[PDB]
Amino acid sequence: TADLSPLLEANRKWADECAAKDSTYFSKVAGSQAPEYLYIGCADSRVSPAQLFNMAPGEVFVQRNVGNLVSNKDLNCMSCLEYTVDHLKIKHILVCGHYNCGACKAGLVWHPKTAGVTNLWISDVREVRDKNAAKLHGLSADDAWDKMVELNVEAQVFNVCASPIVQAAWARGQPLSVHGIVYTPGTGLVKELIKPITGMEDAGALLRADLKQHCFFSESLA
Amino acid sequence: TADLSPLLEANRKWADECAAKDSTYFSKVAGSQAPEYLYIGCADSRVSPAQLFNMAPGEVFVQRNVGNLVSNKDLNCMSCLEYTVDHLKIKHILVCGHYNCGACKAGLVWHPKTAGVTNLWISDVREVRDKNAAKLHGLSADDAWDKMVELNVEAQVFNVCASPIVQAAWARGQPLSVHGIVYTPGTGLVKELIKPITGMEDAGALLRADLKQHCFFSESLA
Amino acid sequence: TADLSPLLEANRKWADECAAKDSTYFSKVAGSQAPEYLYIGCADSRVSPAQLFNMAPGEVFVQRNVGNLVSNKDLNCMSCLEYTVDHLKIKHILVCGHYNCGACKAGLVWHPKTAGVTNLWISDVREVRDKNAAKLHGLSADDAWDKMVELNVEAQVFNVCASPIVQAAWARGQPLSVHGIVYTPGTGLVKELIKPITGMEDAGALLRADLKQHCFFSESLA
Amino acid sequence: TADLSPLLEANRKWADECAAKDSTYFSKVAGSQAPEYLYIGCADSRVSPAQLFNMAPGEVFVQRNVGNLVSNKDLNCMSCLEYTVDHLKIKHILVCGHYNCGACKAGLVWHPKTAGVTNLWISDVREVRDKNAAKLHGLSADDAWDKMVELNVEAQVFNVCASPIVQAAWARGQPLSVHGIVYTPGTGLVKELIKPITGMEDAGALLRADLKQHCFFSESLA
Ligand SMILES: [Zn+2]
Ligand SMILES: [Zn+2]
Ligand SMILES: [Zn+2]
Ligand SMILES: [Zn+2]
Repeated sequence: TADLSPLLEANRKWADECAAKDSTYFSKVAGSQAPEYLYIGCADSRVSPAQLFNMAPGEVFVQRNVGNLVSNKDLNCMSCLEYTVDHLKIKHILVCGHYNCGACKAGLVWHPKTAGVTNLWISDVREVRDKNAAKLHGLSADDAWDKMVELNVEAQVFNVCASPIVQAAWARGQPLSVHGIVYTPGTGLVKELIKPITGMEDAGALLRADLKQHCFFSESLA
Repeated sequence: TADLSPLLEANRKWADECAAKDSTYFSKVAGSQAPEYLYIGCADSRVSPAQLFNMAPGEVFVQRNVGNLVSNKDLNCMSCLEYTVDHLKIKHILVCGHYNCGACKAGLVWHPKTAGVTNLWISDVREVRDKNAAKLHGLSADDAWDKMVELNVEAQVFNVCASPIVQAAWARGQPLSVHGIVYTPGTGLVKELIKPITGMEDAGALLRADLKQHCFFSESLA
Repeated sequence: TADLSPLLEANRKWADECAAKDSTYFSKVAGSQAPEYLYIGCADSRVSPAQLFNMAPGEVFVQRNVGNLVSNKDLNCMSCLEYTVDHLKIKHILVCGHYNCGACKAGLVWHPKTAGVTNLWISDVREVRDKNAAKLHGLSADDAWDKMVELNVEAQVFNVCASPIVQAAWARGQPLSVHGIVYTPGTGLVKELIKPITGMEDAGALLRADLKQHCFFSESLA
Repeated sequence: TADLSPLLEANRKWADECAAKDSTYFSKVAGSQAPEYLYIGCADSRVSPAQLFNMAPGEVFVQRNVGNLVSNKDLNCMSCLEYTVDHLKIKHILVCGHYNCGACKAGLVWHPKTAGVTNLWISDVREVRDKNAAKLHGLSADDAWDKMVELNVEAQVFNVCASPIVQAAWARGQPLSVHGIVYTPGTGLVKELIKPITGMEDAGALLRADLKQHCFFSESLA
């Protein structure tokens, strides 16, 4: 019962359906790729980018990790961002959270003495949490969970915008836009939490934290 | 223009159908997930695992990084592995490489002096190449590329097998299998490179590196 | 010339003396170590902990990195912390910053777009600065630098306190203290910035961030 | 007894002795540093660089970690190397192992199912180990341990030489030399395992592995 035959038969059928309808569906992407989109999202099994957006092969380059986290000192995620931006010249970066996310739950409730690598990994969710005690405390377990997801989404858009890669791209006039969205596993629909950000002006109007003070910090000293 | 209306409209259209076909498609995965698979794959825009295996929401938990790499020392990949194995209790790990992989070509032709984070990330790929330098010795460019891909899939499978998370599940008598697969962007077809590995003895029959030696080295001293 | 003879000659001279003073200086630490201290400090060439505390061989176990930084997600620092606490059974952790620290100045004046790995590594330093933006607001260059150093020492001490290794030793009733110190390259003098922390209650009295909140957040939901 | 008074009194006395003998000992390094040496070595409490070499403040910038490891995807160690080479323009890099090293022991004998971050961290020692089964198997526990230390030293010189930083420096004609040495805790003496390496020619003559094939790999393809 460790056998893959059923699973290989599903893939075979799918590939045949696809090319029967469009002969160059796969052929036209045999030898290179040029997607317009990068998507950064959760490793959760209910949130499948290509299928929920209906995008075909060669349309969306994807990073996927527990909690949809972005950090300058994570060479895994930073690699997806640098390769898309600097070598494929993508136009749009999608940063996506989901309701009912258990990486955000563990962030609310786990004691940091918890054994294992997952507890190390979701340290980033604790940091967003600890900054928003005023939006979180004394809500129902349910209302706190949905609000944790939204805040993290906002946290990770800022991280993408404040990243060295995306900062160098905007400095050399490359058009690049960043987007904060959220998915509902219960209904399969996407909602837009934050409108499009295409540079320092949009960022300055749409994000809670101050990206400009972040980038130019000694223009606030003496 | 970075307008999202077109993408959202495609998600609308997508959700309505899936539901009209089947009323409970989404609502039954409202409040939890219990997938049976973990997929570790490449970040490239042509290899979409839920799409290419035709899997419904909540069927396959996903890690996706430049080059489908697995190291004990990468907390991003290691948490995907710990969460599925230890808490979700999955049964099958899919380790997937792909033909035409730009990460594997970078591993053959870049000089380690190249700037930027992607050059750091693919060091694992240079190490597989060096240990196997002789196998890649007189091949045409295309032939070294296809070989690199396949050698990388075998290594990554040994890495999952040798990981502390996995050695631990085996010693506890957890049922958990590991499978080396490859994908062709040009055809949409999955091929199987290494048959199922369900414990230490399959790993002895199937892998070219010695998993027993790695696990029990110190016994071969006096 | 890269000849090593001069350096080796200085080690010869050094060893002979220490031994002539005291026959068993070296031979008694031939086959094990049991130090009582762990030092986490900066990599800068002026801050040499065994020298500046005048400690003999086997007295102080050392971590040294650009900016004396501590994150749950850095396996280099975290193993120094786990090995001493869990296996060597140490009693005191020294977390040491220094005046004139180029890492702390880089954290104030670099634009996150700057190339190279040192710019990634010091993100922890930008985050301490941002949370405390107001305290650093109208200071002269020298004054913001000295403040940055001191704020960084407090943060890093909270990081060691909040780590899973340390929370775990405390819950097991292990005696283990944590101490925030600073060093002046110009004088050779150590000053003490935060008094000893020996458990949860000292941490409540001594740190400006709330360690209890961080550990038990989820209790303040309904 | 968690009290630091005795320890602060030792530092005070030391600093006074030093400046009594030489008035500018500390003063001349109050406002910057310019060391000639970087040292990369073990966090072991018996191996204290500044004291074993008799170097004063401002002479040796130091990285220290469990096992004296160097990896392109360790931002901690890679930071020490990039800062010294590119901003301070050091001339000499010292890579140092020690006999009786317990990071190298754990590498010989631990089962990789072992819980904790230290076991993740010393994965690099397993990789050097697995490549040298022919130098290691059927030696006494003691003889295998000393040989593990020597090999690792060689492993980590190669890693320094093959690093992006040191590769870019040599390409722009910066003089920089790499040195493989070993210390004996039992006798306090240093020994030279590998003679000085100042570029690709020296590396090519003195190192077991092929640095040239490593850097220029497609000049061995067709
Ligand atoms: Zn999630
Ligand atoms: Zn690929
Ligand atoms: Zn410093
Ligand atoms: Zn050691």
